[PDB]
Amino acid sequence: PLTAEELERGQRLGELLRSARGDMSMVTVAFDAGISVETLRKIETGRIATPAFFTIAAVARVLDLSLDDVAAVVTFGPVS
Amino acid sequence: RVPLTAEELERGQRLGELLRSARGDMSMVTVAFDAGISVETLRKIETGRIATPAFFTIAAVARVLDLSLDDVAAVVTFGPVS
Repeated sequence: PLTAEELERGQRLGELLRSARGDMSMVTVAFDAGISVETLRKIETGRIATPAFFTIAAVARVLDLSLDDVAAVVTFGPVS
Repeated sequence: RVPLTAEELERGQRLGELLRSARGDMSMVTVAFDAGISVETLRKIETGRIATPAFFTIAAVARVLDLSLDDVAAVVTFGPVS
């Protein structure tokens, strides 16, 4: 089973990505990243137990986010 | 079975090669221990034998290796090719 601290990070991750998407459409982000809307939806909502590195890397690219920044706040929470 | 695409396998292999080069002379056991994974997992990652490497695993290994994930992600393409 996934750990408590693992499902927390999932939620943190999804919230960060959703925020970065802002008003951009889910369809356009998914197309530019090469993933499904379903996957993107699941990630944004924290429903994926272990998201794939290349999935997060692709979304981050499209959304102009640093992966190092992403990693830091999944594992530690956002500020403040 | 869902097969990988040529592009997926190749990205996995590039990622593995980059992590292996970053490890350099450092011990696989030490890397695996500090990242919180098995040597078997690190071996498979380094040699491109994991079908879908997990974000949190790659992040942990990169941190141990003082390697920036942005620098690593830079070697690949995502999306329309064009």
